Amino acid sequence: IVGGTASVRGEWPWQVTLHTTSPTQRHLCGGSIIGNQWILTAAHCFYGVESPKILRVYSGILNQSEIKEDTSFFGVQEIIIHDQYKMAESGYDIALLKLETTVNYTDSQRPISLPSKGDRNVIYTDCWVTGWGYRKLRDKIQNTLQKAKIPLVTNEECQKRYRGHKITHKMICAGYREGGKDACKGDSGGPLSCKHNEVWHLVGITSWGEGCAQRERPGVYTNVVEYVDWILEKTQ
Ligand SMILES: COC1=C(c2cc(Cl)ccc2C#N)CC(=O)N([C@@H](C[C@@H]2CCCCO2)C(=O)Nc2ccc(C(=O)O)cc2)C1
Repeated sequence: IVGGTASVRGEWPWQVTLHTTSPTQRHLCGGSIIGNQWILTAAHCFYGVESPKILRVYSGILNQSEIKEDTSFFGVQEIIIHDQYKMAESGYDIALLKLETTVNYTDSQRPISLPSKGDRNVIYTDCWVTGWGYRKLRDKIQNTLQKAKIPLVTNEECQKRYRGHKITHKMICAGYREGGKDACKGDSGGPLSCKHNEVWHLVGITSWGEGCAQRERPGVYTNVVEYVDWILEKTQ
């Protein structure tokens, strides 16, 4: 996250860190708890991942340095990548992880709602991107989960900034005209969370940008509302 601030324990309880276990153990991607055995994340995360055997999902994490040999995590039973996914910038950048056991909900780990039936035309004005990603394009994964408030931009504006790409209705963009706050490397798969009527909803999944926090270059997110039927079908 560029231009963000440190989060505190319990602030973003749906946020997880997905680790790979081989050839080293490290953060791969963010994700969001959406049900008792379900993480919503980005399909791009699994490039070159041979099987679910090498994944671990850690919930209730503020600092990556909390993760030690005795830290509890969830195994991954199944990776469900959208059938149409090919490349982040071409869309369909969505995946589910089915966990090997159920998450017990606590102050530090809880699900986030999807965008609700009846809210298709809600104007979201309180949206936050979170993650352990870089603070600028050339950096490293951060220890403490970061947050930044980012305004949504229209698809029409977003398409004007990315004339080499097809910005579809299945994407949503967010950024400041003069840049300075954005997702960056290591934030992908995590949430763009928007609060409406004091309820948080998972509006986006951090997907791609051509840079981080550049002027007139909004971040591009998977538009979760356009995948609710897919998510419900896959999760039962
Ligand atoms: C290209 O745009 C991407 C991001 C992005 C998103 C927004 Cl909204 C706005 C701008 C950007 C940008 N830059 C965010 C994002 O995290 N990715 C990802 C893409 C990769 C592809 C392989 C599988 C993991 O994900 C990524 O760069 N992740 C990564 C990189 C390095 C490390 C590390 O040093 O340990 C760990 C994770 C890319």
